[PDB]
Amino acid sequence: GSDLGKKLLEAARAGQDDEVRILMANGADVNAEDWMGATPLHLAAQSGHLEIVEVLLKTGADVNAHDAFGWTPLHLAASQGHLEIVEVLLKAGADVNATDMVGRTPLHLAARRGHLEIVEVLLKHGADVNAQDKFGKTPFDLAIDNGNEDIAEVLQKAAKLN
Repeated sequence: GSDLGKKLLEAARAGQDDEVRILMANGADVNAEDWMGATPLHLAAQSGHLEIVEVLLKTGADVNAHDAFGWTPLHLAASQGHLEIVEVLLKAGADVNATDMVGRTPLHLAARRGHLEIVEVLLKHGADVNAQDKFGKTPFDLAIDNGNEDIAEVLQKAAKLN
């Protein structure tokens, strides 16, 4: 047939690591893209499938691929709260300050979604506390706007150390 990439995307999304292996062993492209521009690495990162993320990174997946929204796998993991995946992606060379279609970095998304440990990991890897999205908002602003007081404090303190 020829639905290899399509099936690999589905297997990565569903966390079916055995199917991921089978499809890759049969020639499926690890950098296949779905209708939204998401790759297997995007889909595994979104759904929290750590081990599939790790194996894709070992087998040629592009850590900095962006989808139609401008989201990278790191945006997705940071937004969804998958701390270990965030760490693995950063270790593999993910751009900590990549911006999506509205100018938001992974730190914006983690701050908005209230993921404190991810905020701290992103800061450790050089995330930009002063980054403004297309609406002029910093991650601190998005933390305030979403009632994430503890994250806002962490961000306000980090801005003093620049």
